[PDB]
Amino acid sequence: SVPSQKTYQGSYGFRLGFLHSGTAKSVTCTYSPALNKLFCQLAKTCPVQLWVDSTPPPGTRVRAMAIYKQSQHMTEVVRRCPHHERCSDSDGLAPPQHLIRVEGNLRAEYLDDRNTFRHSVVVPCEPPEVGSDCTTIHYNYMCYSSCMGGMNRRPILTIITLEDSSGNLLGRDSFEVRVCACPGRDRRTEEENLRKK
Ligand SMILES: CCCOc1cc(C(=O)O)c(O)c(I)c1-n1cccc1
Ligand SMILES: [Zn+2]
Repeated sequence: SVPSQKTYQGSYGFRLGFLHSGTAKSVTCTYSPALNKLFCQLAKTCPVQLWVDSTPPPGTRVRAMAIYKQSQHMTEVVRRCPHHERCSDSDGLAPPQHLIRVEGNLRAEYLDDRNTFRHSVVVPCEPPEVGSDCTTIHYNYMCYSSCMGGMNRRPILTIITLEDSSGNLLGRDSFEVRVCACPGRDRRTEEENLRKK
């Protein structure tokens, strides 16, 4: 099986937002709207905004899951490579096999699906802080796209789903991710490739 990636705002008008970090050599996380693609360094903070048009009910949650973007790999579970799963960099909550972690939220829950074996991380929805119009989740990606025996240079998508208390779908959005040493340079390169095409 393969999780759906269809964008779905749903009844609450759910969608993602990203900061405008630029493409300087020093940038650690940067989002390309033209590519719908996040470029980030290993284990660095990736701020992802959640936006809604109306308030979802108490108990609504936000889940993140990675899948391979290419159809011929979509049924393979995205996991950390044989090196990183053994490097003992745990935060005490994320299983060492999980690619995606949530940073700084003790209510994050990590799921190994008993039927699909896919990994995901889910947090309770919290309303924006006073003076803010959206809520931000801080994600970390714990392997490079190039890691041998893991992603092995294959592109991935992150699927973000808004779910009710039973796990039923309320909204969905997604973005491609490249985890790399120089996200600013790679974003510039890929945007230029797109322009040349
Ligand atoms: C279910 C708890 C409340 O959830 C929200 C409420 C509001 C609001 O304006 O009332 C909001 O703007 C957002 I963004 C969320 N939200 C947090 C994560 C996903 C959606
Ligand atoms: Zn790795």
